[PDB]
Amino acid sequence: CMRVYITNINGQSIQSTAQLCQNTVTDVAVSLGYRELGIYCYQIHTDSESELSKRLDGIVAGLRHGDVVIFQTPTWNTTEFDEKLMNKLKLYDIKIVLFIHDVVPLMNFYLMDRTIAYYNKADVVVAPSQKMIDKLRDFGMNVSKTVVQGMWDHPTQAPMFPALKREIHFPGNPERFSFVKEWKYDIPLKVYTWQNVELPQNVHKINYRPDEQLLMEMSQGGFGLVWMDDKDKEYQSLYCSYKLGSFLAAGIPVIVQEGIANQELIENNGLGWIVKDVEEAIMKVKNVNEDEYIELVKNVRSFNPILRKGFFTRRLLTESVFQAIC
Amino acid sequence: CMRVYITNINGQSIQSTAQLCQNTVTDVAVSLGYRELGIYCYQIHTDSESELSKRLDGIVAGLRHGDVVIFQTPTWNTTEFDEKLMNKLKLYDIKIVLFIHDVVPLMFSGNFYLMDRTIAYYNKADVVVAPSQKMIDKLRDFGMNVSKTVVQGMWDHPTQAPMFPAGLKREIHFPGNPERFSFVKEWKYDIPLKVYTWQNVELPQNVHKINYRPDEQLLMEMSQGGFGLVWMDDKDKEYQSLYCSYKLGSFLAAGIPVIVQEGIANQELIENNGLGWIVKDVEEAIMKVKNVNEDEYIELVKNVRSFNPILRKGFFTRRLLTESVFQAIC
Amino acid sequence: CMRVYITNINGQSIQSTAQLCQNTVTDVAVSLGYRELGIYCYQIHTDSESELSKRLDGIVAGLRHGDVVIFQTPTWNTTEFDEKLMNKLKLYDIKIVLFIHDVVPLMFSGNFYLMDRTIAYYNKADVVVAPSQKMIDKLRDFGMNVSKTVVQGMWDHPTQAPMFPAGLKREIHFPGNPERFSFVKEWKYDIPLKVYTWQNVELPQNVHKINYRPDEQLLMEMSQGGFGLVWMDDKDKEYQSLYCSYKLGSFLAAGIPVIVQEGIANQELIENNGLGWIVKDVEEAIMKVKNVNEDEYIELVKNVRSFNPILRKGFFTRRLLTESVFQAIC
Amino acid sequence: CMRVYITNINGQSIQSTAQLCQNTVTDVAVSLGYRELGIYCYQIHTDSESELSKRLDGIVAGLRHGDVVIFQTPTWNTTEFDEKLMNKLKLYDIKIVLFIHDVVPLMNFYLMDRTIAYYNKADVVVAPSQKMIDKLRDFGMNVSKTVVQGMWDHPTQAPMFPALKREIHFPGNPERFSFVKEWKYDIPLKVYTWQNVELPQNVHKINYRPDEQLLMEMSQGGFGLVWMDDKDKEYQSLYCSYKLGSFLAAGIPVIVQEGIANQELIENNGLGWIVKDVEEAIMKVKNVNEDEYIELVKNVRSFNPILRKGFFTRRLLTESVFQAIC
Ligand SMILES: O=c1ccn([C@@H]2O[C@H](COP(=O)(O)OP(=O)(O)O)[C@@H](O)[C@H]2O)c(=O)[nH]1
Ligand SMILES: O=c1ccn([C@@H]2O[C@H](COP(=O)(O)OP(=O)(O)O)[C@@H](O)[C@H]2O)c(=O)[nH]1
Ligand SMILES: O=c1ccn([C@@H]2O[C@H](COP(=O)(O)OP(=O)(O)O)[C@@H](O)[C@H]2O)c(=O)[nH]1
Ligand SMILES: O=c1ccn([C@@H]2O[C@H](COP(=O)(O)OP(=O)(O)O)[C@@H](O)[C@H]2O)c(=O)[nH]1
Ligand SMILES: [Cl-]
Ligand SMILES: [Cl-]
Repeated sequence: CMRVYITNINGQSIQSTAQLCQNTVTDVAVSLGYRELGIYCYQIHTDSESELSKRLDGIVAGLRHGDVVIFQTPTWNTTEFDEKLMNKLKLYDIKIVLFIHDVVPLMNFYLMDRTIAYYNKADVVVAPSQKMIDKLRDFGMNVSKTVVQGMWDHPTQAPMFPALKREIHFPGNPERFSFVKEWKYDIPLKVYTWQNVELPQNVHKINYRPDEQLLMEMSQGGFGLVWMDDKDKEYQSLYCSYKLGSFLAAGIPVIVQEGIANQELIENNGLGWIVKDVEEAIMKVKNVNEDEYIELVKNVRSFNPILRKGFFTRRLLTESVFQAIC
Repeated sequence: CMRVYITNINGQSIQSTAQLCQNTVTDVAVSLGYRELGIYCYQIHTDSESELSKRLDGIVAGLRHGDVVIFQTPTWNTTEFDEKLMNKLKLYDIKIVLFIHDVVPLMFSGNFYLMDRTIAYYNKADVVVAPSQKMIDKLRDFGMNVSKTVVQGMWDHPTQAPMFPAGLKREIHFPGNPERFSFVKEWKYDIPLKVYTWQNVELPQNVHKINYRPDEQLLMEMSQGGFGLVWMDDKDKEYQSLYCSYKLGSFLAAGIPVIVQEGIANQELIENNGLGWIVKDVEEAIMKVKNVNEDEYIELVKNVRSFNPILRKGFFTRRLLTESVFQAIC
Repeated sequence: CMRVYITNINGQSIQSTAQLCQNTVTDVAVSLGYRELGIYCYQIHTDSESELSKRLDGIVAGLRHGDVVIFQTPTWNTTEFDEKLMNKLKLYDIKIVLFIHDVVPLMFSGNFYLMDRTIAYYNKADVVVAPSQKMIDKLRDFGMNVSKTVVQGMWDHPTQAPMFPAGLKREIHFPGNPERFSFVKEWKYDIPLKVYTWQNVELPQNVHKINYRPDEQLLMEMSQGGFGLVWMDDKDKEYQSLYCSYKLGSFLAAGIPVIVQEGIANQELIENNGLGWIVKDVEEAIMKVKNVNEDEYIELVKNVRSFNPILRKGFFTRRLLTESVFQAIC
Repeated sequence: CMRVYITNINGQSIQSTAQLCQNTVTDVAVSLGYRELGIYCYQIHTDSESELSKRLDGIVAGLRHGDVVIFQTPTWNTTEFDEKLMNKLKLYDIKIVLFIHDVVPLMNFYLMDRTIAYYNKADVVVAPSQKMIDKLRDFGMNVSKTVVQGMWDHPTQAPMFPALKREIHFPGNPERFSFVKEWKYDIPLKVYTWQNVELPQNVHKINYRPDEQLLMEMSQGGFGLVWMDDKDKEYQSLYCSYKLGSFLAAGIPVIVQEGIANQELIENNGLGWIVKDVEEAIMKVKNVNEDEYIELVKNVRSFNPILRKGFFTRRLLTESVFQAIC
């Protein structure tokens, strides 16, 4: 009697997006009848080899031959923890779905070989984009069955207010996104962060809050910006942005940089604009009229029940398990 | 706040496979949080037009703009009912998934005149789930223009029925009705054919007529060994290359290998998963059953029971129910 | 193979609390694997008798002997509709749970003549879920003879709305309609009353009229502090000792303490869980709000937010939906 | 955001009824959206104190303050494991429901004090019967909120055949039930066991099989016997018999010894007979006519959807969590 299990981290800061994504996916999994394998984030060097082995035995205690396990990677307990977890799993007669949230060596490059080595033990890989799959294959990943995630969902019941404020929201940490501290354009940029830092003139810093609260606020109008530093441009063209799903779930259109992964989703669903640089974005906002905006808003709100009800996640969770067996 | 609803027939004989299929899908759908729109099977001519309209209003009472509806077709209340239900649904600001269980104009040649009306209501859907890519291509030839399609691939068979060890019994199981499958009435081979049917008729010498039994009992009995035969009459060969067989799923869920004819829709599922034999004709199937050895049979059985959790947990159905709704929203 | 179904109204104004309640229960029921029987709110006089009969046939199309049905009453299609629905259900070999949301003959004195007809259809159920033990005792006085009863106790309020820190604001929240709650139009106290209503009317000097907002927004706003008032007009004092207040659940789910009148049904829930104050009259409530200190308020808020996961996860409802079905089967 | 967790053992023999009951309860819990804390049955003496501590940390890794945990006891890892698990749980700001499957010291009496000590750390206790609650209170249990289980469910889709064979079924191990090896009555007793033992004349031993298979067989008619040895009579008047639920789920009436816990369920629902001794039972079967049997069968099949759909378990799982908070 096959039971599907999914790993899920615990113990990170409430402000950790990594943990938010894993927990949200697990909430959806549980609603599909899948079972959680909880993982606490701690300092692995404090375990002896036998203590770590038995801690892992505690985590996997409920597993049986014939099950399927979805490994949400990474655990953020370091590569050693991820390798040793995958080793335990491979002791069972089960199929393993590797669900990639991040590829840390592409964000520590030297750890790529060890990472690829444990990736290859999986039966199916779910990756953010076809470009990321292709990239991993160039580094030796040879898992034959793959599934593309496409987009993060954003389950929520936040009310959507009627939507054209010529301003831009950016719910991201300025320490990770340096372009923030360099903002110089006259259109307002609202930075939602827990960071105790002062920023440029037209940047209006706002304190970190509940997601639900953010979404109501944003649904009133304007534009959502998805953007990365020059340092991270290579990774941005591979990953799925969590803030993208958040803008769309709020019910407003987005502005994303050309090259961002899965851009055809934005294009084919008319969810906003794909632009070359911030200058072109600032232009689009200053220049867009009301009827154009109304059109974009309608597209976004026609599309976003997928995000708000968790369907990107339901489909990858179902298709990956299916592929693992068939 | 989107809800997903799915239509589901009721009121047919217990032995009706059409209803078994819809009900099984609906049970899976409900486990996914989808809601049932129950439809009773009755004689539509007994309603005045306003009575039919208000009966349908009763069926769709819980629907709201912004929902998604999965219409399992046909309802078996006749094409007229199917058309009128789709009309009622299209009055709502919803997306519609058309889940094809059968296509009436293709099942029988004399009913081909219904094709235009069928295509016309089909074309009102946003997504079409069809048994096979070939069925999709054939429907497009007759004018279906729905841009989003999903291939079902195989019927599931959700169950927890125990599987007994499968012995190599040189016998063939066929839980189908002899009135629909004329080849059973002509069986002339020296391999026993076990026919499970409610039909009160005597059958050829080498056919063992077994009385209709509940699906769970059938599964348990079949799991004990032998082979499952999926086969159609000469009149039905075209549909065979198009449809998904329900008994195919049943054999596999029971844990025994199957025998099917070359050209059957979705045959690569059988090949790629090592689930049985694809044969040219009945004569070839008889030769394989007579000539298979114990090791080869153990292997087939291993492949089937390695594969069948997908069926017993309803994953062909979970994946189509999830993907079609996704595609419907875009 | 038993399925459990539950009726659920549709078609009322978004601001209709009756529909909010039924829908909220149904969402919980669906999470438990129960199936919806949708009912649309309409003008019953527009159906001929055969049309109404067949509309109902549409609503119950999916039902089978051996199911259990939970009838949330009233449908608000009038007593006549409620009686006819119960008649249709009693044609099936099923068990029926009657889930009382309101009792029309008790809400208004002039409608007391409806009591006999109401009791007569109530008596067709196998189990009755009622807001309070007092309501059960009162109904038995008017002839209800159903042997199995379940006490609801409190409305849940399933939600994930964020709770802001609750500041001690010396202000009282009342998300109710001034047309139904005349006391709001007479407010003369120096503590501000925040009234959330779609009603286009000006209100007394110390009443802050706030426009109707979606429940999630209301919850978030109320969580910021103050007190929630549950109160009825003099004409409604008898019903108060009988019913469950929906806004009571809303205040608690928002994470603020409440103020209620002595004698309100199920008042021990408030007392035993330290959720607010039970007062003699409005004057006493004003005195408490003026005189409460920060520490005492922090304590109340701690008690409320310790208790409210039961509400936000819908456990009063899960327990009545589970226990009533159990009792129905015996 | 409160999440309900439930413990569940793994690693016992497929023939272990203890594990069957825990797994069945957990399957129902999962359908209610509760989450499993898997526990593997192993030899505790092989762990050092720190290894056991971290194994337990692995088991409870997903827990958070504000959750509710249902502890199905015992784990069968020995009392030390149960005590130390309860200790871990008490480090969290959670409510604990203790769901008693067995009380091992009443089945090792000397371990009662330690057992009662860890029981008392729970917020709510679910016990098989009010008599068991009263008994535990006489040994010092002072948990204020209690819930009575009443009966084991028996979720199943086994077909029920039409039901009057004057024979008696007993799906129980003769090593535990010695009265089996002493059977001497002329009415057939069918013993379903994996035990490789030969038995008296009118005892027809049958090999252990899938439950689903057993139930179809039994639904054809006759009577189900629930009975205990003289050694176990005191415990029988406290516990919930699993085989009782099995007979009823099959769709035939039962014969139980006077004094068995929760006997009013049998009486009030007309599910069979409560008798003084085997002699009276043998009499009832020999003497019952068809119309009486038809009546009993109808009662049983009117009642058994509760068992077959898991409602005794759904109600205790829901009511205990409710009581834990209110
Ligand atoms: O005040 C805030 C600001 C941020 N966020 C959440 O944090 C996310 C952004 O985190 P991150 O930058 O790490 O996501 P990324 O787009 O890089 O994947 C947003 O989508 C929000 O959902 C929030 O809940 N409250
Ligand atoms: O004794 C029986 C015989 C048949 N069936 C059911 O009927 C199905 C076959 O029906 P049908 O021939 O109409 O299906 P098809 O394979 O043609 O799609 C089997 O798989 C069983 O599920 C059954 O339950 N009991
Ligand atoms: O702006 C508003 C005002 C009211 N309500 C809802 O209406 C309920 C109160 O309705 P009613 O007075 O009819 O309920 P009662 O307490 O009398 O049962 C509140 O709890 C809210 O759920 C709302 O959603 N938004
Ligand atoms: O061949 C068999 C015999 C036993 N059982 C199961 O084992 C249970 C009896 O186990 P046990 O005696 O330990 O239960 P108890 O009544 O003592 O609680 C029965 O109810 C059956 O469900 C089974 O599945 N197959
Ligand atoms: Cl992190
Ligand atoms: Cl044991």
